[PDB]
Amino acid sequence: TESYDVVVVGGGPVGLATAWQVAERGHRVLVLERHTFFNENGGTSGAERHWRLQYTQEDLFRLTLETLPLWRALESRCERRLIHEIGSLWFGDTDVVTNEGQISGTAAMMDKLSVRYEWLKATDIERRFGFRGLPRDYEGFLQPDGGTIDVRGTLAALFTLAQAAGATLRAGETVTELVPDADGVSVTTDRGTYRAGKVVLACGPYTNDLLEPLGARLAYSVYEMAIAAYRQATPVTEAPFWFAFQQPTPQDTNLFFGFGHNPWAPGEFVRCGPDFEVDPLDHPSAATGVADRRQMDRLSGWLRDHLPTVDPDPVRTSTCLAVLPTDPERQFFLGTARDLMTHGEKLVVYGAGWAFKFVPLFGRICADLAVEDSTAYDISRLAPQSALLEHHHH
Ligand SMILES: *Cc1cc2c(cc1C)nc1c(=O)[nH]c(=O)nc-1n2C[C@H](O)[C@H](O)[C@H](O)COP(=O)(O)OP(=O)(O)OC[C@H]1O[C@@H](n2cnc3c(N)ncnc32)[C@H](O)[C@@H]1O
Ligand SMILES: O=C(O)c1ccccn1
Repeated sequence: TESYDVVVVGGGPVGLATAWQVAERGHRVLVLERHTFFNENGGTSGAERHWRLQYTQEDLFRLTLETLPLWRALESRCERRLIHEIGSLWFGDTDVVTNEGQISGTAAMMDKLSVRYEWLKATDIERRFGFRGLPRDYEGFLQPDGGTIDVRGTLAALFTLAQAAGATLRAGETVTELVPDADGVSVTTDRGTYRAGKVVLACGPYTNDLLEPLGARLAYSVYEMAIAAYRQATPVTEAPFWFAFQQPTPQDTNLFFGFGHNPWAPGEFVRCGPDFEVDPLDHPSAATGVADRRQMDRLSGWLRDHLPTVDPDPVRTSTCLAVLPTDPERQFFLGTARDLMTHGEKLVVYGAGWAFKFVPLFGRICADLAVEDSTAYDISRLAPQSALLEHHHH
């Protein structure tokens, strides 16, 4: 049984960022990853992730401002620009309400927070970005500060920095049991056992598998989402991230999005996807890894009709797992398990969120809680929510 100050369960971006921060602070940290580092079987896949500035949720705007300096520090340390301002384009029917929100409502929130944007008409959208055949009443905005994030560059940086700082990184090892006590946590994996001062759970959609035996269950839902990669057919002029807000059809939500071009890449491929209603998985093992045929056909057909800048026959289709609070009013689960079980403060939990954009911040917060039990950042609205009735003594 090896002993560490902190054991991180999960070697995705949040786990690696936490380990880098813990090790740089001079504590002994071990990261246990069930598959391989850089795997694309959890919530981290593809080459890119979006970082918009526009939100109707005040807390997301605040987190965005607090994370930016942390991205800059990371970029400096690894000698790589990781965030690229390519723009965030939201267009279509400006009043339809979707899981992404509503154009008009969001534009009012930008007006209020003093976030700049340009309002565009269908003809401007087709001219500037290459879309074709849009209904002439479609409108929307371009928030120029919207960015795209180099996912592979970020993972490489975090892995290398964590390793250089002394973190012990082990792959192909699955954590199967956690038992906190007053003096630390006992960790069992399919390869051995460990003793930790505290454990950070950054295991994507698997958090409940380790909390269940301890009498806790968090209120999050897991979704397998389809994504398709397409070859760029015509050279880009402006290729921002885009989301098409439309009225639903009787069979689907009729929503589609594209991540935009990847500046660090040769400009050969881009990725897009449908944003259709998807029922939650009962457990992550239910994921198949095969993108839903009908959704891929709908997306490819829409791109054939409306965005001829890309060859609409996908080069590759795949899936990614989203892990989100079941309550749409909540954005993230980041905190300890202090209110969920005895000695719960010894388990630091990153349990749900649409969060690649906050990876440097979340890693710092998890490191703070792992070695101090407190962070200077406000995480009051991110408290992990129990899926069970409260019957325990507090
Ligand atoms: C799927 C998805 C997510 C997404 C997105 C689009 C799609 C299709 N677009 C985003 C965007 O534009 N902007 C953004 O900020 N986020 C966006 N997301 C979400 C983002 O990708 C996720 O928030 C992020 O990937 C989460 O990272 P995290 O590090 O939390 O999790 P992970 O990569 O799933 O890694 C967890 C690791 O844990 C390992 N694991 C699991 N169980 C165990 C056990 N028992 N023992 C050891 N290791 C374990 C996994 O193997 C994994 O590597
Ligand atoms: O606004 C976002 O963050 C978003 C939406 C759909 C797909 C990817 N990113």
